[PDB]
Amino acid sequence: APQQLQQLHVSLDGGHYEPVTTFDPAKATYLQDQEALQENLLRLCSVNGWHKSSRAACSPRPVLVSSEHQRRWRELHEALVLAITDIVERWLTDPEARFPERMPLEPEEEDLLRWIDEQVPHNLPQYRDCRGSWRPDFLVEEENSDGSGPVENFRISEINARFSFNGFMFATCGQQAIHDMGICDNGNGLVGATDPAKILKGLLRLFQPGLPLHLLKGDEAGVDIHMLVDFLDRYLGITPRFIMPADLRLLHEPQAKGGYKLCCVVKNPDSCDPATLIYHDGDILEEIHQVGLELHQREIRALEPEMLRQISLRCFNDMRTILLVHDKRMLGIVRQELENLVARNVLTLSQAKILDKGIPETILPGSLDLDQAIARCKEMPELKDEYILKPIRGIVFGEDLNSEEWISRLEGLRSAQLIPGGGTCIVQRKVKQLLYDVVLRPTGVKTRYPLIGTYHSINGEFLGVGVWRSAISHGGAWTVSVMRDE
Ligand SMILES: Nc1ncnc2c1ncn2[C@@H]1O[C@H](CO)[C@@H](O)[C@H]1O
Repeated sequence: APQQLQQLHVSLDGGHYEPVTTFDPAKATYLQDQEALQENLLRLCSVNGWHKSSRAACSPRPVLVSSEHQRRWRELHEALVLAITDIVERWLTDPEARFPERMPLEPEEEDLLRWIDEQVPHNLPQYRDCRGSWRPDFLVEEENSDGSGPVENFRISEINARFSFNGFMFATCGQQAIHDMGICDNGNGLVGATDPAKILKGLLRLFQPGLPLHLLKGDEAGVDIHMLVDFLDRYLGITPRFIMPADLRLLHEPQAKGGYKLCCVVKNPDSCDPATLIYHDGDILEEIHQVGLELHQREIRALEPEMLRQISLRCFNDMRTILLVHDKRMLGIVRQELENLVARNVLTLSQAKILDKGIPETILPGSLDLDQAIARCKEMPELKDEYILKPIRGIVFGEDLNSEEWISRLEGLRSAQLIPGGGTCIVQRKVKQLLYDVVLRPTGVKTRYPLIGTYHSINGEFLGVGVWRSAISHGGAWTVSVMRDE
């Protein structure tokens, strides 16, 4: 039988580890374990950059992952990158595929994508070269393997790709802490399942640290972004400038990228090189060479169209990542494309089967799938319990609704268009998650919860499994990963 995911207790004075299912806690020291952990989490990120909430929700009891789990995650990722990259590069250039009619975006967004296609490859790369930061989330279900036993299966529920940093600094800080504490890598039979240097170095590849960095953020409060800015300040002497949409300016310029100078207002002008400043129309400006985006889709839509094109030439993530890869419907498009992706030699046959096992069944609005769904549920009302309704741009379970209201919702999804200024739903099969023995808080309360996983990609490269959750922002306990030393 394959080694399962499990949470370990690890003695901080000697390193002896034991599964939580089995550990007799009669003489545990959870409170002092918690304080040691929280001190250590201040190493890469000061109290300035942390939310005290999030630093306190961390658990010194890591999740044990196996080398099979790692091979599984890396393989799913390789197939995912290949499929989604091919789809994105084909979005408007393979018209017979009808992608914008199968997954409609807002019209000013589809205008933006079409402008971007006109810039490739001389002003913007082909998409394979600028995929940026993606962070998929996965759930864990059971599957009858051949192996004649139960094996853990990972289903990607969503790809987080409009922001570039969320999750990255938590994994970096947490893996570095349990290492500094000796939980792993210190001779007790455990090693860290993710290298924090690998993760952080991926982030550093999103931008050139030689040039000044701007971070454009509006209504979003931010979490990992402030931990990165803390680490850059204290360890590298890099100080990115946060700017808001209203701070942006354009100046006419022949000899410049896209015939304009993208600028922003400067709030702290005394601390700047006076030779970097422009006094224009009552504004004190500095120029923007590279900008990281932490904006909502509506905020992006609210930019003046020329302002929006000038951001696209200078921004990470690329607008194709933010608008296409982040959208939950793209998981539906990948499933539609599997047979076509093997016909084009984009996926091997087994890679298509890996993807089909790694993405839950997803029905898109305006699809024939959604039509046969409505028919199948009219002939089998018990079916609605097996599915859910996730929003794109608040999940809704079919077992929590009457059959009359369920066919109603589905009947309203027969067009693929988006509600003006809003979105739509996808219909996804409910994943039956495994339950795990866990001790998440220093209270010592053993419970039996599911595990929510995530992993980190930069420019298509798998960087490591991310933190385990059982959202950290809404209070959730979290931890990181170890492997047997064998
Ligand atoms: N396909 C799915 N089946 C069941 N729950 C889901 C699914 N997609 C998202 N979720 C919910 O969203 C959370 C993670 O986004 C899960 O823990 C679960 O509550």
